[PDB]
Amino acid sequence: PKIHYRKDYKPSGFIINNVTLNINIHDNETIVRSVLDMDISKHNVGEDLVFDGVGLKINEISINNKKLVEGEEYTYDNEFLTIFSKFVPKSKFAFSSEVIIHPETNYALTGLYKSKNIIVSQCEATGFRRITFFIDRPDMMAKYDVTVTADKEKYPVLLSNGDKVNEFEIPGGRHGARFNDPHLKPCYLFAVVAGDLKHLSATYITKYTKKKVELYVFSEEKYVSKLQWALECLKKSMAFDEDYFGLEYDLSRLNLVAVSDFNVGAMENKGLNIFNANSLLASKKNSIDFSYARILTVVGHEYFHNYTGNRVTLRDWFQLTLKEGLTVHRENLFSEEMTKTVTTRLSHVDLLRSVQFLEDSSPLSHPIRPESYVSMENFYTTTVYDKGSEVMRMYLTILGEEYYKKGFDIYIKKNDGNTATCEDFNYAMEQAYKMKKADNSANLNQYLLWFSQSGTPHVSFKYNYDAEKKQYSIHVNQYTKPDENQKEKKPLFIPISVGLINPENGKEMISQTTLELTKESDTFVFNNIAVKPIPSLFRGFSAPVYIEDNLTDEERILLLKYDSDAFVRYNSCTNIYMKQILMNYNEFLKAKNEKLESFNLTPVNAQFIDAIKYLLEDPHADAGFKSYIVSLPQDRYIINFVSNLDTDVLADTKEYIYKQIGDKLNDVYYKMFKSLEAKADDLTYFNDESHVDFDQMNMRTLRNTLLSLLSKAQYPNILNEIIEHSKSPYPSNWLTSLSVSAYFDKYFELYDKTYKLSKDDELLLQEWLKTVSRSDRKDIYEILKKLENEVLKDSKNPNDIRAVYLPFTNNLRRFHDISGKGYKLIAEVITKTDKFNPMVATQLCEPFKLWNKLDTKRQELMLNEMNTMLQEPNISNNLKEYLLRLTNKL
Ligand SMILES: Cc1ccccc1NC(=O)N[C@H](CC(C)C)C(=O)NO
Ligand SMILES: [Mg+2]
Ligand SMILES: [Mg+2]
Ligand SMILES: [Mg+2]
Ligand SMILES: [Zn+2]
Repeated sequence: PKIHYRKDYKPSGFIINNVTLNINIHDNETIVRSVLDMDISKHNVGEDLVFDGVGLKINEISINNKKLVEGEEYTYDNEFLTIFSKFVPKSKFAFSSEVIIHPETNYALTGLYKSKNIIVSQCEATGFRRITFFIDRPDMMAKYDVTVTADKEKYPVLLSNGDKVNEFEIPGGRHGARFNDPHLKPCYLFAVVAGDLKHLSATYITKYTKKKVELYVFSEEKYVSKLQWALECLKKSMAFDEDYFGLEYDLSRLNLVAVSDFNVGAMENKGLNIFNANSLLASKKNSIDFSYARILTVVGHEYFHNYTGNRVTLRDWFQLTLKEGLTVHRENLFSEEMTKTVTTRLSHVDLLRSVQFLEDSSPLSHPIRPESYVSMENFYTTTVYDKGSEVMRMYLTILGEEYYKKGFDIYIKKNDGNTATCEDFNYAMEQAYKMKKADNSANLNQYLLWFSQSGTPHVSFKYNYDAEKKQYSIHVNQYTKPDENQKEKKPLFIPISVGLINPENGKEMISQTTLELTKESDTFVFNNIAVKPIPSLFRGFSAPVYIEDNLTDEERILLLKYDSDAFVRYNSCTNIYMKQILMNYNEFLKAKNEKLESFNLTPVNAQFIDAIKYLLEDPHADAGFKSYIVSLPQDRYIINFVSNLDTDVLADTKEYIYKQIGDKLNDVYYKMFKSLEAKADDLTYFNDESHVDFDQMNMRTLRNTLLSLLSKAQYPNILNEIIEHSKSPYPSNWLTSLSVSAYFDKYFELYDKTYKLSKDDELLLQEWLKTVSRSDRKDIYEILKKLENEVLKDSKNPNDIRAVYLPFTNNLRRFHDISGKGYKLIAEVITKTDKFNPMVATQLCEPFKLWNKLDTKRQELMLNEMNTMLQEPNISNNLKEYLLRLTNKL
């Protein structure tokens, strides 16, 4: 396979200054005429001029109006257009091509494609080359003049990046519109849309310069009623970037557009952000609660890219984390501000420590700045995004807000209108660090190891208290396991936010402080510590690491009850659960492997259970927080701690723990489920798509979590509650009713009731699919076949395929059926999907990432299906690279 290496970056021998496009859409073809105003750079050595261009049908090629001919002046192999150097001019020249493409048959959803009745593009990362010829790499920055033409009745709204400078009629019922985007950009930010779209709009006035900006949000007509919250979220995002970062929008208009068929969440094309409809559209009668947070985060994310990605872009794709890590960090700061709920930060931590930690202990492990790739599209990973965001957040922790803002402004201004690298960011942050330390010899050179070193550090602690001296020490060690990327791992710069809690009264003993660990080990000593404390470590999850607190369960309970920091309280609970899970898992495993007739199980700590009850009964404690403490850690977190994991033993472990706790708490759970109803399900704001009460949402989450627990338990007469819950106006509630009814004979009645409620809204039907797929049913395989035959059928919509299959792959007992039948079903889907959408097929591989963590029979089953997939003729490069890497062949 063809391998790109970070070290081999070199600037191009060519420059593309202007791009003038005419995109003429017809029913059975799209013609793209393109003039590139080009020149030779200072790096040119008289090389052949080689353009990327994939799957293009050439009508004509010329340079300075001289037609070039195949075999004589150029070659084209359906991937690269090579213009022989004799025919490449030595100063400014005009390159002209006209090609034919077919959006109507583009089911890969990259390049120019049709999504229902909308024509849309997706160019990041390598899609622009499927539209026209280009030197398709992000350092080739140019200005764009785009004309779109189409049939007027079918495609009345025509959009491209930037200012609409003309609109015109064309004979034969056609029309055109011309766009000028004044801002230099890489081709990955080009976009066009053509459709019968409806809109909402508003005018936004910028905070500092008072620029009037016209904000438009677009969808198909059926769903125009679902646009308002996105528009509100865009206004919020703009105000946030003004308020925190001092950054104003830079065009007279910003359009956001929803499309039904989209490979991921959304895309930041300049002035023309394009979204999966599931990440832009909601209404309170037709969407679950989680849609609202999802739209907030995705609108925010694309908006924040306007500076971190667009106004400052990437030198090369190895720098991906510089825009994605940084933008996710911005998106998270925004989300935390807008929701004002502690569960927001906790959700980010949960995502990292489950999926990203698994990735980082897998054969796919990479640093946030990879050293090589075959398909760049396989490095849009939770590592690059979520670990990257934690790396970007650690700068804020280290510097504090004021000096963080100073550093960020150095970066964004210095590199405006240009490309940048991860080093440029580190350099800006290092200038701020020098200022903060008031020491021009302070440096962040060690910090760069967070970009280059793969794997998750493990940080462990030992404590000592000297009562006579009132002096406390925290001894800290860090270790990162060697891997395929580095045989020797170096210590990182790890910021450890800490507090100290007095166990006798629950109060804070020090001003919070941030320990700067830079060696493999260090001892931090505190004076004037009046009694032996319990330490509150890694507050806010201050570095992306495995934490070994070396606390007793009694100490963890005291932090859970009394500490101030939500992450520490949550992590203390997580740790109590993990100790229990690992102990019961080992008990069950030994019993199974030794074929014992009788054995013991370690009970769940009774004082921990008492602590859960105390928290749940505190009417002044946070409902979202409560929902985190009654839930065991996710399976993808637990697996990071077990080698040769037997999934059936784990399922039995989790069931035992849950049942131990419910046997004590179910009456508490029931009382709370009823008491919370009035506030949870109050209809304030039910008609207001500009305002969400995230606290009330967390109350519904808690009710729905409790209802699940009580349903699994078969708590007496709970079916009555489930049936009432199905009548609630909130989709979060009535879909919960279907999930929790899995444990009762009423499940198929609720399956039909909820289907009827869901079937007339595309996105609600997809949420219904997910609810069915995740249902804890012994007959889940027969239900999946029913979904395939009755609902999914031949759909090529990635949201339908993902909705049917992904939730089911998280069913620990059933997906990992020891027959292998789960692995086989998903591998058949992956292979089917790969023949038309390789990016989605690779997404569907997710469950296999943990293969080498399983017991050896399951490892063998998964490996056999991965190798079967690899044998498939015409396997995509995306899938083949992914699977070769995952199975330790690449
Ligand atoms: C792909 C992915 C990987 C990891 C985490 C989140 C995403 N989702 C996107 O929507 N990503 C888009 C990618 C774009 C190339 C379509 C993104 O970052 N939008 O700004
Ligand atoms: Mg083609
Ligand atoms: Mg996000
Ligand atoms: Mg559809
Ligand atoms: Zn992004």
